Amino acid sequence: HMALFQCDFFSDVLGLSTSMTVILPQEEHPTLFLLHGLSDDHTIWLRRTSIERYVAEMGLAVVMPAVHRSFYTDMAHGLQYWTFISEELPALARSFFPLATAREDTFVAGLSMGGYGALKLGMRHPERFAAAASLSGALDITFVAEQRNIFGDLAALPGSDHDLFALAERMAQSDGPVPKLYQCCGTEDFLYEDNVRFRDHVRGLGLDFMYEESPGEHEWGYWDAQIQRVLAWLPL
Amino acid sequence: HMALFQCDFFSDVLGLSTSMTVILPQEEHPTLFLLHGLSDDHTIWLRRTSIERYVAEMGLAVVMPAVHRSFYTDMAHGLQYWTFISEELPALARSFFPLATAREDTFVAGLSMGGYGALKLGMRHPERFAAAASLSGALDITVWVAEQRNIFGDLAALPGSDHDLFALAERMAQSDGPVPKLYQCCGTEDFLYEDNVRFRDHVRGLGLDFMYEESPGEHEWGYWDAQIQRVLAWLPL
Amino acid sequence: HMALFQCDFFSDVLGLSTSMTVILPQEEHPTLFLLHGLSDDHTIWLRRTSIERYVAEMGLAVVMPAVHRSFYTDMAHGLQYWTFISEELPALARSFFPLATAREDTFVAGLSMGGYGALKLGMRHPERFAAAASLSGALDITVWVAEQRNIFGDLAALPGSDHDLFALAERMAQSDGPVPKLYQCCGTEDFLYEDNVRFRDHVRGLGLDFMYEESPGEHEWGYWDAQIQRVLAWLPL
Amino acid sequence: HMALFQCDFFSDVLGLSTSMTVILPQEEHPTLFLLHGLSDDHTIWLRRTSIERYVAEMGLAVVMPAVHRSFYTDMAHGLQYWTFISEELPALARSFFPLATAREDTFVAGLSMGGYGALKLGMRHPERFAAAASLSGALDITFVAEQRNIFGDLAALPGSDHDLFALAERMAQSDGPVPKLYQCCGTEDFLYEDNVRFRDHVRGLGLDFMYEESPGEHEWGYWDAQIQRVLAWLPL
Repeated sequence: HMALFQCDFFSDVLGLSTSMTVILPQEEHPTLFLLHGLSDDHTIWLRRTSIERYVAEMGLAVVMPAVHRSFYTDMAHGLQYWTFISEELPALARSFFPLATAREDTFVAGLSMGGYGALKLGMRHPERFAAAASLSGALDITFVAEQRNIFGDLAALPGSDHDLFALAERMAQSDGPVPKLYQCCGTEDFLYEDNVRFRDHVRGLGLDFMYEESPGEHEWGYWDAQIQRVLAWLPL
Repeated sequence: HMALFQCDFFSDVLGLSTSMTVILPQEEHPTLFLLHGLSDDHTIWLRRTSIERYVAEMGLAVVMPAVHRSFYTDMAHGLQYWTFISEELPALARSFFPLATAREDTFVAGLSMGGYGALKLGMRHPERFAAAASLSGALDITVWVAEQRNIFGDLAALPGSDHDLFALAERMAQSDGPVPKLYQCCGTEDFLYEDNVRFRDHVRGLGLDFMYEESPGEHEWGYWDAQIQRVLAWLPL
Repeated sequence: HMALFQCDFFSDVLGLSTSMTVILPQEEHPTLFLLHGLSDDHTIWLRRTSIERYVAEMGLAVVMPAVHRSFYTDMAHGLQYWTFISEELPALARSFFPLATAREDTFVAGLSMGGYGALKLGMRHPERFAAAASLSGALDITVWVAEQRNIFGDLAALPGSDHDLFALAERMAQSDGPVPKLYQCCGTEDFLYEDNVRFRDHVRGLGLDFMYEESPGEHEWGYWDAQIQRVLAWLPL
Repeated sequence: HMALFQCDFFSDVLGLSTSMTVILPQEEHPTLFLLHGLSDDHTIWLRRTSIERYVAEMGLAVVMPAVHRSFYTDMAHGLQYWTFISEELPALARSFFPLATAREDTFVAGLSMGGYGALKLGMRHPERFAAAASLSGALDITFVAEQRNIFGDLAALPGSDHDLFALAERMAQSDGPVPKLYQCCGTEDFLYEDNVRFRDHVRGLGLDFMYEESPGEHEWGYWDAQIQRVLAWLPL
């Protein structure tokens, strides 16, 4: 059985009462941090997929937080959602629940915006994640007012620590352990062309990298199917 | 977009504070009452299937209540879960939410125990349901024995009783009044498969029109996640 | 009995899936929109007070939404939380639940940030609210500085603007149209006490009829739990 | 800050998916198991009192489970709610959350039916609880169909292991550590006379026992006030 937790807690980093959904195996569980997309909250994975069922025999906890429309970024005009997602949230989840801390037992995945977030986490903090997966990700954040609120000076984005293309090259230069990477996209997604460009870039860097594509749009039926393939791929 | 409601309310019939999950289309919606199985609560359909996504374009509300381990029965030793499910619960849902009341806009479906409950509702109150569907249903109800006695009372009196779907089907076969659209499915490896085949053969021999489907499967949520999509397409919506 | 609803719904104005808590009397209910403070969400009123009990005999619904750290403002750098709170949210609540629309049956109240929001609603839309109440409100809005800029834009342009409750009060004092019942309270040890005294003196000098109350207290929920009972008794219900 | 958890989990003892509400201090917390009354569920304490606020500075976790209309009893015709509340539930809560196991850090309290339940737990398992409190308790369960479903043969109740009057005498004969006991009741409660009888009985047994009464009915305003006094009395 999986136990389901709707958690209403305080974030000191955000200065905000907020929520997350956690599923735990019932008797230091390896943990998948599962990130939502643009306009989503912490409830969408549970509602629009059968994620709880898919993990049921894996001995795997899943943590599903909320980051509003932040692109997992410490916003130029907004709250500190990167510091939240990369530092405070995992700490809070580990303080509440019997979750692993070891890199080998820690994974991250997300769709769209959360695919960007997952790869950013894996590549900025390779020492914290064994695997990072993007589903139909917004993988090129280079460039309107909302984007400026998130990133600030848009012209400063290429080559920055926000730029997954540059982050991938930096991670590939590490000599320490780095996460395995997974990327998928539906071939009719508006983000498909960005995905192809990222794939062609990241696959030449000597990384442990898996790409998949098939018919699909920016749509939950596609992610319900694909998340099962991500789960099978996790180095659990 | 569908709006999701976790509802904590009081049941006068049960004398108990309890809960249900409701999903509503966002702008008198036709409503599917979607019943849980044995050991489940009002959260299982949302958790183990993508039901909210499956209904998203249908203009269909879904009401998922809890009845504990009652088999949708006014228990001989327990609470009045049949009066709750058949009378109070739909009234409460309609009082809270912009839900239809008309027979033509009212449907019920369930797995296991809830498949029994759905067909019981459809055959006891055919005037209230346009359609009733059972998925891997516990369709023959004739520590575990003690629990059955708590639910049904004298077990020897069950055959032919108003609890017995086989008897209810005989009533329906002779009815001149409204008969709901009726659906039955089961996985061929389910422990309840034999009971399902016996119920199917019974209703078919009576002339009672059912859509019957079977395919490989056990008593598990992968099968119901797939099958509920077929039930949704089949609803006379 | 009151029924409790945790509602997860989509806001088109915000472009965001979000949540609210609603309590409904169990059988077009008059409705109190009850606003949270700075750093709070839609759950705090239920958790830190006995609001559900306090309204239980009033035939009054309560809607408790979330606006993050927005000060109920269409942010210069952020989302449109004023259009959300003043337009979309009441519409959504009324679409989901059997809530009144009439001015005479519509009230708003809030603490801190939400007291500012309540009085902003009452004074910008006096035709929509029979009453507006502020509890320990942040009634003068003229890292923290950067956040204020994200909310309000050019801070130097705030005095006299449509964000400025002092200016809105001047409009109301000259209005021939409907004016809501208005309430203001604050604990005498609250950091916001001085701002509250300045707002009180301003509106009193204008002739704008407020019930004003003060007593020992800080910016904390014990005080609001006590004071919300007085606000409830004061509502023109 | 307190973090709030709505927990939907499976009970093997009950054979049932069920729920509880838990509040945790935010950074082995001592834990108060806080029991609901007749017709209540696991949500009523949070809704009708300010319990979360009252415990906010205490370093105290609160666990609020659901037992339906069972009187915290392994029912003669029903489910095993005593085995659930006394064995499975605390184990599950301790498996999910960072809660203490030590007797010295474990307390129980409840209103009505849950006051009966709390004292039954304290007196049947003195080795597990440092303190047990009843608020407007249904403290005399001696004797309709529902009562028979709960207790079975009603004539067998006097002197039984269901009978708090007898349990109190048995606990007072223990030589090992036993919980401090608290009892209160509103003077206009229908249960007042039963409470006076229990008080007069239990206060002559050499126990650590505190009684309080004041005007009140079987009503949440009274319990909102009284639970604060219980919290101050806990040997925390």
